[PDB]
Amino acid sequence: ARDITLLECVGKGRYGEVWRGSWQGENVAVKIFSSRDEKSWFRETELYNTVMLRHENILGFIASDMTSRHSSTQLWLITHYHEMGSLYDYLQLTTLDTVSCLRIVLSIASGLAHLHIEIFGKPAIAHRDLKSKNILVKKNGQCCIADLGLAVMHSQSTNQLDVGNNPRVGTKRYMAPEVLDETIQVDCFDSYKRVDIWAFGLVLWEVARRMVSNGIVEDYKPPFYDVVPNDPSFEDMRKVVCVDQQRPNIPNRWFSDPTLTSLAKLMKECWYQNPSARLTALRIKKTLTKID
Amino acid sequence: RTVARDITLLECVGKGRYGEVWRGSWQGENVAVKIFSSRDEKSWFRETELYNTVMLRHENILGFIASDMTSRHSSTQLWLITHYHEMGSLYDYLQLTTLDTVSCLRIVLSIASGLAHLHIEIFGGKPAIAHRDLKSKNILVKKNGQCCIADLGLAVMHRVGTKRYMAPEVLDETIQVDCFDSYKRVDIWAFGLVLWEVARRMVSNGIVEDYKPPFYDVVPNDPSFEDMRKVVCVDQQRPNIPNRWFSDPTLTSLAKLMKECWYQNPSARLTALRIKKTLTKID
Ligand SMILES: COc1cc(-c2cncc(-c3ccc(C4CCN(C)CC4)cc3)c2C)cc(OC)c1OC
Ligand SMILES: COc1cc(-c2cncc(-c3ccc(C4CCN(C)CC4)cc3)c2C)cc(OC)c1OC
Ligand SMILES: COc1cc(-c2cncc(-c3ccc(C4CCN(C)CC4)cc3)c2C)cc(OC)c1OC
Ligand SMILES: COc1cc(-c2cncc(-c3ccc(C4CCN(C)CC4)cc3)c2C)cc(OC)c1OC
Repeated sequence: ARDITLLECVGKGRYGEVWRGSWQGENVAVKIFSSRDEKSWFRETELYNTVMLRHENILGFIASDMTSRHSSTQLWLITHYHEMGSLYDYLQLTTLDTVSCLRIVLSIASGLAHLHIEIFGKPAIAHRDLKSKNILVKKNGQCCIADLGLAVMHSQSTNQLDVGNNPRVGTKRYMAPEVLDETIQVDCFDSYKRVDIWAFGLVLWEVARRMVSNGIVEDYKPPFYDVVPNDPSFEDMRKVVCVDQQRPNIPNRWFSDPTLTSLAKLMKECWYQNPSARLTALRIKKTLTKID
Repeated sequence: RTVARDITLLECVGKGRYGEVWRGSWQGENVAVKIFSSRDEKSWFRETELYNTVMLRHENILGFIASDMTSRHSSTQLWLITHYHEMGSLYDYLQLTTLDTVSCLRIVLSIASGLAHLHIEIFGGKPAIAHRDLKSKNILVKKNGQCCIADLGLAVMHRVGTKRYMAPEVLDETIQVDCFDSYKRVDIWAFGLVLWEVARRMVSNGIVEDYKPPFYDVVPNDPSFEDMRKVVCVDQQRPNIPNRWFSDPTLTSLAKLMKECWYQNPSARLTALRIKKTLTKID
C-alpha cells in the first residue's frame, strides 16, 4: 500500500515545506523540496540508500521520489513523524532536569558517533548542517538527527571520499571558524567531522541553558544571539567567530552544578580554533555516558 | 490532498541482470516500471541524477514519470517509472516485422532525432548528453511509427556499454576520456550498427534479410571484449552490405550513411545533426 494523504503543513521556508501526512494509517513526515534545493534532495536520497544508516538517533527513512509531467518536477522525502517537533521548538517552552538534559545530549552524541564511524556496510558520514532545528525530539526523551542533504561520505577500506555535488553551505550561525574563513581542507574527511563537532558544542550550549540548577535557568537563545544582528550574514558570523574570537558565554551559575560544570568543559573542547584539538564524537559519547 | 502512489504490476515484459521491467497501471494509465537489481543500483542513481538536473522532454526520448526509492526490512527498492510502449523494443519488433521505405526512414530518422536532442547543448535549455549504450534493445517502437531512445543509466552530461556495440576506440582503450565529443562519437558508431539492423529488414525488389545482430557472422553469442577487439580493431571488419541494397536508392543512401558512422578515426564520423539532414533528403 503506497498512497499518502497530506493533512497539515508543519513547516515552510526556503527549503520547501514539510507536511504531516498519513500512510497505512500512521503519521509520516513528507518534505517537498524547493527546486532551488534539488541537489539536497538527491544527496539525501544517496545517503538513505544505505540500509546500515538506520539508527534510533537518525531520522528514519520511508521513501524518496522524484515525479514529473511536462516541465514540472516534484521532489519528495517521506520519513518517520515526530509530533514533539525539533529540539529548537522544544527548548523554547520547556526547561530540563539533569536526567532529561543528559538523555537529550547523549542521544545526539550517539547519533553523531553513529554517522561519523564507518561500519564494514555504512561509510563514515559527516553531516555538515548540525543544529537544533535539524534534531527532532522523540516521546522516549531521546532525539534523532535529520537532514542529510549536505552530508560527506568516506570509506577507509577503499580510500574513497564522496563530497557530493551540492553548493549549499551550512547554516551560517553554526559554521565553524575554518568554514567562515574558508580555510577548511576540502579533500580531508576529518575536516568535515570537526565541523560537526563545533556545531555539536553549540547545540550542547543551547540545551544546557535550559537545564535548571539551584532554581535558576536561562531563557532559550540561539548561539551568538548577543553579538550578531538578527538574521546574521556569513560576514557577520565571520566577524564574531574568526575576527573577535567569540565563543558562547558560560553562565556563572553553571559552576555551582557538577553536571553543568562537566558540560561547560565538554562544549569548550568542541570550540578550539584548531580543528584537530576538538574532541571526537566517540569521546563526547563516552564522556556523556560517564556524566550524571 | 490524496497522493495516489499505488502502481498495479500486471505483466513482466523483461528480466535480466539489470532487474525486471513490468507493464503496470496507475490511475487507469499504462506505465512501465523498471525494478533494479542490487547489481545495477548505480544505473538508477545516474538516470535519476540526470533527470534531477534536466527534465528531458522529447518525442524520441522515453518519457520519464518517476524515480522511486522505498525502504524495505533488509534492502532498498529502486524503481524507474516511464511511459509504456506496448509494441516493445526495436530489437523485438524487427524479429518478425519487415519494413517499407517510408517505415524504415521514419524509424531511423526518429532515432537520429532523439540522439541529436541528447547530444546538443541548449543555453538558457540542457547540457549535452551522450547515451553510451545505444542498441536496438534500448529503442522502443511507438504506435505512430516513430521510436524513442531508452536507458540513460550510463549517460554522461557536459556497468560498461554492450560489448557487441562498442566502438573501436573503446575496445582498444584509445578513447580520449577527457573529451566529451569522444562519447558522442561512440554513440554514432552504435547508431550506425542500429541503422544496419533496421535496413536489413526493409524489403526491396521482393528481397529482405533475416534479423541478425551486428557481427553475428564473426563473433559468438555474448562475445568477449577480446572477441570484439580482434574483429573491430585488429581486422577492422564492418557489417556486410548485401548486393541487393545497391538496386534500391534508399538502401544505397543508408549504406553510405552507415559507412560514415563506422570510420576507425572517431573525428571522421558524421554528427547526429548531419545524419538527420541526410535522412531528410532521402526519397
Ligand atoms: C508524475 O506523473 C504524473 C503526475 C500527474 C499530476 C497529478 N497531480 C497534479 C499534477 C500537477 C498539477 C499542477 C502543477 C503545476 C501547475 C502550474 N503551476 C501552478 C505549478 C504547479 C504540477 C503538477 C500532476 C502533473 C498526472 C499524471 O498523469 C496525468 C502523471 O503521469 C503519470
Ligand atoms: C529537519 O528536517 C526534517 C524534519 C522533519 C520532521 C519530522 N517530524 C516532525 C517534524 C515537525 C513536526 C511538528 C513541528 C511543530 C510545528 C509547529 N509547532 C512548533 C509545533 C509542531 C515541528 C517539526 C518535522 C519538521 C521531516 C523531514 O523530512 C521529511 C525533515 O527533513 C529531512
Ligand atoms: C510521491 O510519489 C508519487 C507521487 C505521485 C503523484 C500522485 N498524485 C499527485 C502528485 C502531485 C503532483 C504535483 C503536485 C504539485 C501541485 C502544484 N503545487 C504548486 C506543487 C505540487 C502535487 C501532487 C504526484 C507527484 C505519483 C507517483 O507515481 C506515479 C509517485 O510515486 C513515484
Ligand atoms: C529498454 O529499457 C526500458 C524499456 C521499458 C519499456 C517501456 N515500454 C514498453 C516495454 C515493453 C513492453 C512490452 C514488451 C513485449 C510484451 C508483450 N508483447 C506480446 C511483446 C512485447 C516488451 C517491452 C519496455 C520494456 C521501460 C524502461 O524503464 C521503465 C526501460 O529502461 C529504461
